[PDB]
Amino acid sequence: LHTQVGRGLLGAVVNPLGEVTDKFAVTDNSEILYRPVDNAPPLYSERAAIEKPFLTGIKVIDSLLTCGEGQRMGIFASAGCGKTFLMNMLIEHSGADIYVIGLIGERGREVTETVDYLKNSEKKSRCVLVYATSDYSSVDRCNAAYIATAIAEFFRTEGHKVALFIDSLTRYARALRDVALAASVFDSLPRLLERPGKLKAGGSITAFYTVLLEDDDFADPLAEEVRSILDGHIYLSRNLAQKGQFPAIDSLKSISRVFTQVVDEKHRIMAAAFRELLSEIEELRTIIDFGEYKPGENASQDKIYNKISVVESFLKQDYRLGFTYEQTMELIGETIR
Repeated sequence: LHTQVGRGLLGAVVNPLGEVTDKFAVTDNSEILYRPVDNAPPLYSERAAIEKPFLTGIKVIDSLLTCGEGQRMGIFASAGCGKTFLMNMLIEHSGADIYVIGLIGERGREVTETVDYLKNSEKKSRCVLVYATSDYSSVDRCNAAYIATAIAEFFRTEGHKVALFIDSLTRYARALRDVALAASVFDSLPRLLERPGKLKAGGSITAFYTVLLEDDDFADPLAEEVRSILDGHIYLSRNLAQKGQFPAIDSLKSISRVFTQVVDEKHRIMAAAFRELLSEIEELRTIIDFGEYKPGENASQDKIYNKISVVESFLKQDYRLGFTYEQTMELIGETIR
């Protein structure tokens, strides 16, 4: 019912029972307090409208899928699509005050991977990790997502800009199913997913939920439902990954529904002009695969063809590099000229 919260948890790895099991960092603060894990969602009059962008340092996100402070974003991907590396980039290149990571994973390796990453991360002293392996019960796996959320909710009350990561919603929903077997999956899923947001009287929780996909990016009832509740979704396509494009974000099938609210007019114009260029490039790729493209026949197709290298270089991003908003808008400008 209750877990420990506070700045004393910064740098600590917390198990599904609320105790500190490991540390990836030591902090100056020893503040430890207790709040209930089943907190009520914010009332509608207590939430602030999402108007400020949540900068991620990833070019394709910040330019075409701009997140907002208080937004809940879904990340849809199959295995081997760089989901974890995109998570690391969001932690490493964004500018949040505090990062709270909740692993509803399976094997102890996956937990140690993030612990080893955090131990060499620059955001080390601002991160809290909550984990739940496959060895833990279905109740403990569910409580992990709740403990991580309650920890994030305290830092928001203190006024901090918090970024919450739940990996994954799929395994949380599975554990939540077996919970009800003993007695939307109940639904108890929207309760967890409507707790983030920016509060008028405090800070914000910008939440990223991962949803696992099967095969050719197949969205089972799990993925379609979650897609409807959140304020947008980033989708990592398996085919962009095998082509060597990282991050494997298919921007044409991804969206941030608060995009028009968090960027100005000149940004919106550039983003629309670039998305049209992406649509033109995909229309040429299928013409090329059909053997119907020969240079010099269509001046419009030739102009689009010579833009592929410029567009591909903008989309790709080394996971160790982060870009400012101004750099992104400057790069997106040179691409559509």
